[PDB]
Amino acid sequence: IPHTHAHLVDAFQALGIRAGQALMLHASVKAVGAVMGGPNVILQALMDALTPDGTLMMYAGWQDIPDFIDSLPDALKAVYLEQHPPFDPATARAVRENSVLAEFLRTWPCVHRSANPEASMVAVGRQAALLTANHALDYGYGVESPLAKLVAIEGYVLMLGAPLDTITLLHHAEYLAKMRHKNVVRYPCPILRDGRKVWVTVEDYDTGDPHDDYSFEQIARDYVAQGGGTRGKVGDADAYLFAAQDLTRFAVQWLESRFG
Amino acid sequence: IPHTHAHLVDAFQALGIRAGQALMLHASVKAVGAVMGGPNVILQALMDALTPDGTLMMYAGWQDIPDFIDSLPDALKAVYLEQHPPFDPATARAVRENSVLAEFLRTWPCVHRSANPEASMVAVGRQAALLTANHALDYGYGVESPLAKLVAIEGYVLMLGAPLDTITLLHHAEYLAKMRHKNVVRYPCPILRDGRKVWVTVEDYDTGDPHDDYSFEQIARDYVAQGGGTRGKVGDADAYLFAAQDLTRFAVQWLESRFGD
Amino acid sequence: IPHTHAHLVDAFQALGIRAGQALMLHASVKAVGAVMGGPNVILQALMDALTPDGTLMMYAGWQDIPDFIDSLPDALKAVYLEQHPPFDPATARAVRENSVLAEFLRTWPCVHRSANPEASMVAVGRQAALLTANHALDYGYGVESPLAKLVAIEGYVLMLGAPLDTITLLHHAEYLAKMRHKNVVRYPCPILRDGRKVWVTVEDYDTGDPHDDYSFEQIARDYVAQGGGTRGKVGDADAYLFAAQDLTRFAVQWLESRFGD
Amino acid sequence: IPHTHAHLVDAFQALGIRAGQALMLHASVKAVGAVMGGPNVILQALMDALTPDGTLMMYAGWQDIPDFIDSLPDALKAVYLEQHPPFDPATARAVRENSVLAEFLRTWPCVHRSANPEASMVAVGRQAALLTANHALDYGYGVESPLAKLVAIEGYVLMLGAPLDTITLLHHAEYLAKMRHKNVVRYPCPILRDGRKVWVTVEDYDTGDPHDDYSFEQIARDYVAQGGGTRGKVGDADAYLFAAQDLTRFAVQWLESRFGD
Ligand SMILES: CC(C)(COP(=O)(O)OP(=O)(O)OC[C@H]1O[C@@H](n2cnc3c(N)ncnc32)[C@H](O)[C@@H]1OP(=O)(O)O)[C@@H](O)C(=O)NCCC(=O)NCCS
Ligand SMILES: CC(C)(COP(=O)(O)OP(=O)(O)OC[C@H]1O[C@@H](n2cnc3c(N)ncnc32)[C@H](O)[C@@H]1OP(=O)(O)O)[C@@H](O)C(=O)NCCC(=O)NCCS
Ligand SMILES: CC(C)(COP(=O)(O)OP(=O)(O)OC[C@H]1O[C@@H](n2cnc3c(N)ncnc32)[C@H](O)[C@@H]1OP(=O)(O)O)[C@@H](O)C(=O)NCCC(=O)NCCS
Ligand SMILES: CC(C)(COP(=O)(O)OP(=O)(O)OC[C@H]1O[C@@H](n2cnc3c(N)ncnc32)[C@H](O)[C@@H]1OP(=O)(O)O)[C@@H](O)C(=O)NCCC(=O)NCCS
Ligand SMILES: CN[C@@H]1[C@@H](O)[C@@H](O[C@@H]2[C@@H](O)[C@H](O[C@H]3O[C@H]([C@@H](C)NC)CC[C@H]3N)[C@@H](N)C[C@H]2N)OC[C@]1(C)O
Ligand SMILES: CN[C@@H]1[C@@H](O)[C@@H](O[C@@H]2[C@@H](O)[C@H](O[C@H]3O[C@H]([C@@H](C)NC)CC[C@H]3N)[C@@H](N)C[C@H]2N)OC[C@]1(C)O
Ligand SMILES: CN[C@@H]1[C@@H](O)[C@@H](O[C@@H]2[C@@H](O)[C@H](O[C@H]3O[C@H]([C@@H](C)NC)CC[C@H]3N)[C@@H](N)C[C@H]2N)OC[C@]1(C)O
Ligand SMILES: CN[C@@H]1[C@@H](O)[C@@H](O[C@@H]2[C@@H](O)[C@H](O[C@H]3O[C@H]([C@@H](C)NC)CC[C@H]3N)[C@@H](N)C[C@H]2N)OC[C@]1(C)O
Repeated sequence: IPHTHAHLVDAFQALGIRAGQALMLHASVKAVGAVMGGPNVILQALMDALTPDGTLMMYAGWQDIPDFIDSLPDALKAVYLEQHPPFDPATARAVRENSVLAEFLRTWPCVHRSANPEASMVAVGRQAALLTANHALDYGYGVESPLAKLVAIEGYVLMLGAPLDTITLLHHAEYLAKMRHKNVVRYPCPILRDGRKVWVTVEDYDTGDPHDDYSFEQIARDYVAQGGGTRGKVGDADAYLFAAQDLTRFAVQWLESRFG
Repeated sequence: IPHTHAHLVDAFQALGIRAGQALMLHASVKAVGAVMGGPNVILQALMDALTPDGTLMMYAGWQDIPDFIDSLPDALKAVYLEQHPPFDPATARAVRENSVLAEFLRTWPCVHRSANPEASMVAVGRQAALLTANHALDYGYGVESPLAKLVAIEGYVLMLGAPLDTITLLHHAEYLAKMRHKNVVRYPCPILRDGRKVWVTVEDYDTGDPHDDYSFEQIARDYVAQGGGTRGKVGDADAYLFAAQDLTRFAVQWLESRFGD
Repeated sequence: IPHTHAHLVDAFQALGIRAGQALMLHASVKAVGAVMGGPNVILQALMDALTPDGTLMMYAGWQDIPDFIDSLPDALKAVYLEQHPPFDPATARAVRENSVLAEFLRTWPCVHRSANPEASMVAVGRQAALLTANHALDYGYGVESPLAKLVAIEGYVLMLGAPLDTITLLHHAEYLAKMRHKNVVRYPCPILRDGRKVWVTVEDYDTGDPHDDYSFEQIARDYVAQGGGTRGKVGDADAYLFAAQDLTRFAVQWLESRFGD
Repeated sequence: IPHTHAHLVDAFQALGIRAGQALMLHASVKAVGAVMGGPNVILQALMDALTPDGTLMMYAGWQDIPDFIDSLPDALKAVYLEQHPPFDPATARAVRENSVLAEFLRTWPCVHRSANPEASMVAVGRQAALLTANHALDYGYGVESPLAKLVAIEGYVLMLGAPLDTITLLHHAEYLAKMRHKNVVRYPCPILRDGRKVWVTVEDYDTGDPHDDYSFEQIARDYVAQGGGTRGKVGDADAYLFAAQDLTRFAVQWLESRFGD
């Protein structure tokens, strides 16, 4: 029997999902196993556990972001500058490796989407506009980000069969932590400004590689080992539920003690 | 018989105030009528309806801002440049005509205050720091303002016995609207920079008069007439509750249809 | 006896016109008096004094720009939107009040014309393409204007029997000057885009009236009184020759000292 | 015994330097040998050969540009962002490796300086304002640069005992050439905006290393070998005089023939 909407709602509640929470989801559809109605039901069951007074957010990004054009031959780069479409939040597809669930949520009714193309977040619920508002283009995991706001309202992160290395919130901890050196990247990106395409330069800390000798899975496993978070099964998937404030505090101290 | 805290909470909730909302208040204490405990209880009852997870914001400004000194004779202007105190957010009193409630909220525990002297906003609650942060000195009702942020996080405006022409949010609608004519002003203002008094020039759209043949009362009454917002009684006061996003959208379209491209 | 080409060249050189200069001209044909060969000879004599390594520029504008249509009733405005021709730089006639000499220069061999319809400049000579390039539609007397470039390359302004209140360069001084009050306008204009007529909205500082209590004649006469420029006769005309950089610097200071920060 | 002004003027003239030319100089003071009056006389002799109708330009840059701060520990970078002064064209010292002569010319009477900090050019003479005007911050050796204008006005480049690898004009040829790949750099820089320090991001082609398997000395040697330019002695220094137009054309074709796509 495929997992039902009711059984998923109940499993989310048993894990500790409560009405009114703000929750960021990382997921693997395959890890959950067959669901009666497909991945829509995962999202709807989670929303139902949160109720309309809660909020569900996912990292969408932009699957087709042309941030690599400086590596191309000059003639090809010029074609990209002329012909590549800009980031349009109405149509820009979510990064496939962020789970199809992120693309499902991006196209959900009443969804709100943040403006930073590379770091774009999507959310549905009471605080969806708040979480996604005024997402700065530079340092998209920093102070002016949905991650900062998730911490401020004491939200949560749910890992639903997703590897612990994929906790996007830890990029916000990297931003906050006083470390000896962080790598800064500057890359071009087309956006919409006054309804017209404009290429801008985006500045950020490197999010493709760590700034020192560490991994996100290492931080998260250390957090779990010292009693952090709650663990349970949802469908066939191993699930972890973390408080964003405590995990961020732990991760900053973890990074500063080792690399500060 | 003075209105009680409990009855004000009930009246706010009946109007549509809910836990977690971000709310900008315009008020008249006299319109509410006698409250048991005074105007403090109006603020506390509203904060209780919003809960600590909600936010209450008011326009404080600066009662003593010397933005008029260019109109004075040179000798008097010289004294102002030498002797007028700078905007200190810890002490700068709220504009009296913004209601004594704005000054009451400005001095409330855990308050946050925005840095733009003329346009300074004060807020208490979960999003108080967010709303008041990085308030640019130029164009204080524009893109880098608490009003823009209130719209972005889909907050609300509550008129508590206040006239409809006192909706400060409509100055943000003026900023957004593409209009045939706008007045731009530059005026001096003393501020604190690294703990020292410095005189800077602030540039803004004129907020002392409309940019064309309209009034804020016209826009607000037209909004209400077409079903915008909710109306109800709080104490003795007529109250209006507006969604900031919907009101701003309406006002921008209202201005652009009459004076736009 | 009409003034000859040779005598006009000599008069221009005596005034201080030199080979290689970039020169913006304001003129009255009547003030110069009868010229042997007509106004063509005024332009050719000036170009000869400048040599091909110099540049001559005039403000052409567009005599038929329909920037007033927002004031019309909707039915009449609709006809203008459908039927009024767009700004075509090949055919758009210069503003008649800018002197027929501006229209003469607009249709001169090897002329370059800037793209801003209301503020369009025409130029012939070594720096004609440079001066007229990339003239932005918004703020046509501002940073992206031929007037800004004339200042930047330290060109000159020649008043050839033209009243001192017609110095278009002073609109660039207004743009630069930090003043207590500025009027910003938006107006419609049809242009060519990919060979098709398109209506756009242009934003600019108001150039129909000053932004404060001053006149262009007032500024220029003050400049002359303190030793600015050189004066002389060209034909029958009173002539003034100003350095664009020094006049702009003076005018910005003049405006800011009276209406500035 | 030390070289005199009169002999240096003649030596420059013998090379082909003529009245009215626009000339960019690269130099080694040591290569010229002892001059009666010091390096000032090198500059003055060159200006005299060019006459006041000519123009002399050098690449000054900024000796203290902090374009390296991303390589520093984060705590040190924060100090630079707070404490490092901005590029002030009045005081920013020329890059020492650009010759002390560039710093001498930067502080010469009637000098003009372009606004791009890393690529800043200084010039004295009739077209000094033109050459240094509107120098874009991004792609400072490209279309909106003093090198583009030097080509447009048919200027010249003089190597005065300077290595052929130091021909800055060839960075403009790199910009123009359709090459298979060019390296783009983006770096921070403090500048002045409204009299205040502001950190901006500057984008440019890498000028610290070639974009492919070539050197500027290689290009220049090939140019000389096929008859380009003139060569002679000025003091003790080997000198080369190149036409900017022809050298740029040659260098673009050279780069596209070997490294184009
Ligand atoms: C990479 C990762 C997503 C892969 O997990 P996955 O379960 O294999 O992939 P998804 O979650 O996208 O689900 C894919 C399945 O959805 C199924 N599915 C059901 N209905 C579908 C529909 N209408 N359309 C598309 N797919 C559908 C498909 O069967 C698909 O499997 P298939 O394409 O192999 O046939 C996962 O390991 C992971 O890392 N998740 C966390 C990702 C994250 O949050 N990253 C943040 C940035 S580090
Ligand atoms: C102008 C306006 C404030 C006048 O309304 P009001 O009720 O008369 O004035 P206030 O709201 O400031 O309340 C004043 C009353 O508070 C009472 N009060 C109670 N406790 C008080 C205390 N400790 N200290 C001072 N006053 C106190 C006083 O009785 C005072 O009345 P009084 O001074 O005449 O004796 C109102 O009409 C209005 O426009 N409100 C909206 C204002 C706004 O938000 N403007 C935004 C910019 S357009
Ligand atoms: C308004 C102003 C141009 C009037 O001066 P003016 O000498 O009477 O007018 P013009 O310079 O255009 O010369 C007109 C004369 O050129 C003569 N002319 C000679 N050949 C001509 C020809 N082929 N075609 C048309 N006119 C010719 C005509 O006699 C004509 O006079 P007329 O039409 O009355 O018969 C002058 O006072 C002025 O202000 N000049 C500065 C304008 C300016 O630069 N403004 C900038 C924007 S503020
Ligand atoms: C690097 C290079 C400048 C070195 O040449 P150089 O002759 O040794 O150095 P300079 O031209 O700066 O002249 C320095 C000499 O000026 C002399 N001098 C005379 N008066 C002087 C004065 N008031 N102040 C300072 N130096 C003075 C000094 O003797 C000094 O030598 P010293 O400091 O060792 O005692 C030269 O090889 C070169 O490359 N020139 C071209 C540079 C260029 O244009 N680069 C463009 C960017 S690639
Ligand atoms: C497409 N351009 C990407 C850019 O978007 C950027 O995306 C990173 C993205 O690469 C990064 O994912 C990394 O982390 C994932 C997880 C296993 N942590 C190691 C797997 C993919 C791996 N690249 C995300 N955690 C954060 C996201 N901002 O990374 C650098 C880049 C290659 O230029
Ligand atoms: C007593 N008659 C009042 C009338 O004065 C009226 O005055 C205030 C009026 O005083 C107030 O104006 C102030 O605000 C203007 C602007 C500069 N605020 C930033 C400039 C004038 C300044 N006095 C308006 N913003 C709001 C308006 N309601 O209020 C209602 C009323 C009952 O009609
Ligand atoms: C008021 N005195 C008149 C006047 O018409 C005057 O004409 C023009 C005057 O007409 C002209 O203004 C016209 O042009 C303005 C607009 C077309 N751009 C500036 C709007 C007002 C309009 N009258 C001014 N820019 C310059 C002025 N010299 O000439 C002197 C005179 C004939 O005595
Ligand atoms: C201070 N930052 C510099 C930057 O300004 C920039 O400097 C280059 C500079 O590196 C380059 O000069 C190099 O080539 C010359 C070499 C061939 N000597 C004969 C002079 C010394 C050497 N620095 C100049 N031709 C152009 C100049 N823009 O690039 C390198 C850099 C390290 O990022």
